[PDB]
Amino acid sequence: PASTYRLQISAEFTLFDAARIVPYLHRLGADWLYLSPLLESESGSSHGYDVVDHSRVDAARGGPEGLAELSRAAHERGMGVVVDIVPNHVGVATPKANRWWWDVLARGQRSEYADYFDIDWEFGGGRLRLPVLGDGPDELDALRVDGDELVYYEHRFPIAEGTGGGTPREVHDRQHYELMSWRRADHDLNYRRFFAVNTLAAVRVEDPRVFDDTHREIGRWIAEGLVDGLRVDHPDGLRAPGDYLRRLAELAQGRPIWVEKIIEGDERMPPQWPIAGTTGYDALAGIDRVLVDPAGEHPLTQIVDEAAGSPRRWAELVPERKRAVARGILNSEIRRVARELGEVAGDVEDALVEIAAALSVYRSYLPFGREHLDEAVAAAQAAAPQLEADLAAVGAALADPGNPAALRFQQTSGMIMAKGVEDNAFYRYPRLTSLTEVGGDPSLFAIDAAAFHAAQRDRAARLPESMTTLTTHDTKRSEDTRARITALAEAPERWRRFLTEVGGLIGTGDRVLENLIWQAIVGAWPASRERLEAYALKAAREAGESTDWIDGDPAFEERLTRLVTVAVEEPLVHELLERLVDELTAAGYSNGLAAKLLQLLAPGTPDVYQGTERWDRSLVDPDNRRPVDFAAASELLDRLDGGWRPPVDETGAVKTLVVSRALRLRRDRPELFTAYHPVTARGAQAEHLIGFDRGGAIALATRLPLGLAAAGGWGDTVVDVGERSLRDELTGREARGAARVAELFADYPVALLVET
Repeated sequence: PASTYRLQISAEFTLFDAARIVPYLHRLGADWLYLSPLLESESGSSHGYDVVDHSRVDAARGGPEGLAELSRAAHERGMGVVVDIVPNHVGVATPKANRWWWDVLARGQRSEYADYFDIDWEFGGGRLRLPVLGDGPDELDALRVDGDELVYYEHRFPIAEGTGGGTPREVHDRQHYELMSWRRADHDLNYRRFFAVNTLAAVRVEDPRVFDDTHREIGRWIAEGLVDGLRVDHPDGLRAPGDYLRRLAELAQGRPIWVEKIIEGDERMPPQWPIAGTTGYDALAGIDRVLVDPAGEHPLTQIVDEAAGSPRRWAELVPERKRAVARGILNSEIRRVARELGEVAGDVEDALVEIAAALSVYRSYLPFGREHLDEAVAAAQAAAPQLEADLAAVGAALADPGNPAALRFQQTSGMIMAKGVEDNAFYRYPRLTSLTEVGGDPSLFAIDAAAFHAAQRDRAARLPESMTTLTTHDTKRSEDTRARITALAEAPERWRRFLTEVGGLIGTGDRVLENLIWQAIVGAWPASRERLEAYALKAAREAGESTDWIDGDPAFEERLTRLVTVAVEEPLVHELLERLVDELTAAGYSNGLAAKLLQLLAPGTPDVYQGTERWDRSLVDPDNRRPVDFAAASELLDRLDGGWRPPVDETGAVKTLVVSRALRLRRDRPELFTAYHPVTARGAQAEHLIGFDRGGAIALATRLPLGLAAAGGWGDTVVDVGERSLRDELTGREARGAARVAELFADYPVALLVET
């Protein structure tokens, strides 16, 4: 595909609703639709990752008739369809809705589905532990019997055959499941789950029986020509992702497969994987970092370190926070690997925690990635010399793929990375929160144009079909929120002054968190009090420093809610905020356009999240899944195609112009995309030009717009565009040879030159 356009399908936006906006998406220039998970999922699921019935398309989403209509609308226009599929786990929030899980609760190990799940029956004393009770004492007094079902408030469970008797507690003691406090999931869970979400139970898709049953309807989509590609959710939780992908590629009949897989730095995936590439976070990281002014690193870091009283060091934060999740909410997983190892040493658990903390990647794929494991063991031995011998012993066992503990550990270290780093350490390291993003290393503050270009060349050389992305349903902050936040690296003294002035009026007791919160408010502005308050509570709990998800601090949380209320409604704070936003608005627009144009023309397959053809100033899930006004966007595009040339403003029309012209170009004139050459400027402001030539199309953008403005604009600066005449797709303006950047960017901070 020339591009993909991601749609959140749900009961609020069904496959039939999607089919009705297919014409608009074709008009916009989208090539393939990228659909969220479609198999039958938990009633009311807005996301579809909690599958309950693999046999059919989810009825709330339109069912098989909806998929047939959507696929027909797209294919009759020459468009394609790639579907998000979820192989690792199923939804068990409502046990009755999941007939496989219900059967295991009713029959235990005699169930035909018992080995569809990953259950440590022996650790459970022969019972499957369900962490659904409240933490209060005497909680099973609420347990009642109703027919052949045990009931705990709204939860219902099967009473095994012939186990009915007298007293709910008595009946409960003979079941193949054991209801227990939700708190016991940290250490006593005996089934594999997705991260620490107890209502998502893993399925052993490495078993061909289970692959067949969970993929039969997906396979019908391929076989009957309804879908043209697949996106694999969370392959790093699978026991054998290489074998999984090999089986899927045959099921997909050689159609493209992308994997949601987080890359650390210059890590490479196993080359044998029959995939088109990733969903694009590795691309996101390079695009954001070429727009960060590297001179901001030290000042923005000092703002955090002074607020915190001791330096926030990413080299300390990552191992510490990974250690903490491995000893806390993910300890059940750690203990299970240690049971599988046996007493290969004392302190097996402690060795595992140290090795996971030191691991530099999400996971190995042994024998691939063995070097990452060896480095982690050596690093752990340096960090915990008292454990040197145990780390040696445990590391040697973890290095053998014929060792089941080694494979379970590969299924665990990525959970520890995601929950320790992305969902915790990120929120403790806010010197520039646009860099704390899925797939990013926030200690890598900026990259220069040369490094940016090398990143693009690498993708062109090894992953030419891989996705690039700037916003997804899982990003911490959407692309235009980050675009404005990134402008803070050009004005660190102005940011320090803002925090000082606004901090003279309101505060929470956590000045480090307030820096993170104010960046989000400034980047999302304007945003409702309700959205900002919801964001602030979530970010504070992710950080876990002044409140958390388990035992929060309500007094602190109300200081946080009040800070948000004051930002929106108190005259002086509100004015200080609006003034700063005004100062940063042009720069944020410039950065947003630069990121969007560079991403859409870069090597790979650009993905476009729903609605991001206009400004998207969303925050974290669920704020980045608000409903999209396709009608408004269609009208904007209609005016652009009517010849209207917009100013750069809050309507986002200039962004719809950039997105539509770039998508259409990639889709309808693919002969213009044959190579990748950096385009560098000459003159006083040359460093502010970032651009490249794909063959017959040149992407040109601005970086560091506040510095450019302060310097007086472009001045004498020129780009040599070639001995060829080219025309700007966004303005009609022509350029040949040495073109003044002040003319190329006379209307927009961005230009799309097409050879003539």
